[PDB]
Amino acid sequence: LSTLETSMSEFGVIRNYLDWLTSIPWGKHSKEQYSIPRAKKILDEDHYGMVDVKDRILEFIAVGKLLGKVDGKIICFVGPPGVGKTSIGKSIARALNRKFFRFSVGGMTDVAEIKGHRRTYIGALPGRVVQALKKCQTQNPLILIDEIDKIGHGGIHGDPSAALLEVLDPEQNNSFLDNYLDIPIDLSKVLFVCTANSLETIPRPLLDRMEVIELTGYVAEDKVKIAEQYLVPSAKKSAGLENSHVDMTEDAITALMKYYCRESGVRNLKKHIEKIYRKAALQVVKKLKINVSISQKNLKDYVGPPVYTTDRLYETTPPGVVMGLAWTNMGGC
Amino acid sequence: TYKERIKSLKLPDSVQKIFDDEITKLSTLETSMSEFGVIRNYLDWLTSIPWGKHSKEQYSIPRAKKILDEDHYGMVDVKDRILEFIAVGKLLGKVDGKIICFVGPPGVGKTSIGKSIARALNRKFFRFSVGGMTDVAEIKGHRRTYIGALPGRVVQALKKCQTQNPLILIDEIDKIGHGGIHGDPSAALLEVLDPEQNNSFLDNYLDIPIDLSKVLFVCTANSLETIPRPLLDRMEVIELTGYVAEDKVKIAEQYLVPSAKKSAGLENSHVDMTEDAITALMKYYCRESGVRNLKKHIEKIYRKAALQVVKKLEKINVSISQKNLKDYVGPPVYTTDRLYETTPPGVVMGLAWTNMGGC
Ligand SMILES: Nc1ncnc2c1ncn2[C@@H]1O[C@H](COP(=O)(O)OP(=O)(O)OP(=O)(O)O)[C@@H](O)[C@H]1O
Ligand SMILES: Nc1ncnc2c1ncn2[C@@H]1O[C@H](COP(=O)(O)OP(=O)(O)OP(=O)(O)O)[C@@H](O)[C@H]1O
Ligand SMILES: [Mg+2]
Repeated sequence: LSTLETSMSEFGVIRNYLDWLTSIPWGKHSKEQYSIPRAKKILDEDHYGMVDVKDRILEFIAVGKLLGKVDGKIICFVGPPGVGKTSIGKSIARALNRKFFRFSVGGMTDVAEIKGHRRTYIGALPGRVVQALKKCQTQNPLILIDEIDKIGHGGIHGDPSAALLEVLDPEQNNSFLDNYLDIPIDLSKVLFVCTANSLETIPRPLLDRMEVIELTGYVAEDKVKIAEQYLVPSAKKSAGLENSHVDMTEDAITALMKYYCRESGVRNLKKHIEKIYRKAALQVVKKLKINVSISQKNLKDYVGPPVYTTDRLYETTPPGVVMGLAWTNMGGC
Repeated sequence: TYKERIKSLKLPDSVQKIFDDEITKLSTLETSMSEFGVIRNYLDWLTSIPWGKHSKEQYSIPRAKKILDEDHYGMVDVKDRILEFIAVGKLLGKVDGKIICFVGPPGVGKTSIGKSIARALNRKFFRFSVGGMTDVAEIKGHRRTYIGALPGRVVQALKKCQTQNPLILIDEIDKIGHGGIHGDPSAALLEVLDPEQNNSFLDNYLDIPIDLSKVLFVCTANSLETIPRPLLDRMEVIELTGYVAEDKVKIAEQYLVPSAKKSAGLENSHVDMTEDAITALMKYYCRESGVRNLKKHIEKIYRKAALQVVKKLEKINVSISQKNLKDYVGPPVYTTDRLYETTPPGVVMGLAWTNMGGC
């Protein structure tokens, strides 16, 4: 560049390359946390009972405390929808004192979004991993691959699944070898987190490189605990409704579990609580005492009189009938 | 050229730094090569987005209710939902973009209610019809390296509205082409329609993320068994039950007859249609749940009336009553005559449900 002029495009190519090289955090790392109780606390103030993930993070901190190298593994989360397999990422990064970056891979089907293009092209840019490293301005970040199952296994003009498998190599990760940044880059410190629903879609070579943690859904008791601890206060706050007035009783939440929400996630529960407090806010606006009571006896006025209870059940079994069990998405049957 | 907008839109900090770096790059660039052209296009796309301007949120319940009720009759659920949305927005001073889906038989009015909702909420309306996509390019866009690189239709919709917090009406969700390899727009919609990921849309053409947490996404589908469970989990579905015969008659007499008469050239001048004619047309011609074929029948009747008025050039007003209805809309086609006057042994009358309705 010292012998280049702005007249020809060589100067532009070289300055773009230099800017990309100097933007990448080549040597600076993040300050790892060494306080296990502090990390446990900061993990327990956002989610209720995801015991396996919290134990994994605590073990990560403990093993990092016994060395000076912060090794980044490939943790992978699989579970039913609405179990918080994506919302944890931010809290996990906060607990690990790392910078969080989310990388959605839902519709991406070209390797140019992973490896980029050569400098020969007019508008070539590096992949999203290098851009994530540039945005974080630090090594060992927390890159959350938001959709592993929904890639399509590649069609034509690119096979992104193979490129991602090249990125997520537990041993040969120190040389990513970006196509645009044409020299190897150390990805062995980055922490990679999945967000997946079905394990039968990921190819076996890619699945073999990832440590999978099964994120089982929530039981009805865990559902009411999650509601009363995080969802009811948040839904109440998201519509004003602050000063010592309308709230949902415990029997109302129990009836909501028993008759309206039998799934594994807590998203439909969020919808029901949001609609209850939305109707309460509408009533408050229309009426301009200020206390409104919501309980079991008046719950089928807010979430709708329709319910979800049949229980099937013969009062007394005649000879020939036998009651077995079956597994369904809506709890059991 | 680009300074006035970026001054007047109050863009976030990260995009401000990106824009500053971009103009620093352009200062050393010249028109001779295509680098200047692609940079200018990138800056034009970046400046087009209404980064920090919103609309005036609705604050009056009665006027919003009257705006809603002047174009549709029976959607009490949708009107109640909009009223609750306004009430919630009033108590906070801010607004949140909720995701809502409409499901029902064709003709109930899922697509038309979107414009009325947007007008009541004082939000600019954009309708995105996505029935025929096979690729994600229309949702996430293409990288600027490619010559045929255009942002996703969400970014283009935000530019067209020229104001954030719009109402984006997604016309079809059932017709979404799932296909296989070469693209899957369903997961792209999952990314777009995530209630907590709206802050990091991260379009391909614009590497900087954009905020979609204020957009009021309104979807529309006919069935619910085709949509993937992850997509359906993040959507709030409202069922639209088909109209009853009395409801259809009221909808006709209050909105369809005046509109068809106005658009047929006989507006409030000569021709009227009796209630008995409406009831007969409902019972013998239009037994469905929607009001599309009923509207077609009324428009045909009024077109024939206009032709008769023009050619003819008795009574002062022309009546289209039940007795002379068959000479305007043809013979009845849905007569019920397969019944039994006296049921013989072995025969039992049952009931059935179809898309048309009861049987
Ligand atoms: N165990 C939990 N404790 C507290 N909140 C939870 C828990 N699981 C989920 N939530 C809450 O439920 C909501 C939805 O969670 P989220 O968006 O992370 O779902 P998900 O499991 O990642 O979804 P999907 O599989 O569809 O991608 C969030 O508000 C999240 O905080
Ligand atoms: N309640 C109503 N009041 C007045 N007009 C109505 C009402 N419901 C439906 N219509 C009219 O009936 C027609 C239905 O068209 P519209 O596109 O709104 O239906 P849709 O159910 O959304 O259609 P599709 O499923 O084919 O997309 C329109 O002309 C609309 O104005
Ligand atoms: Mg009209």
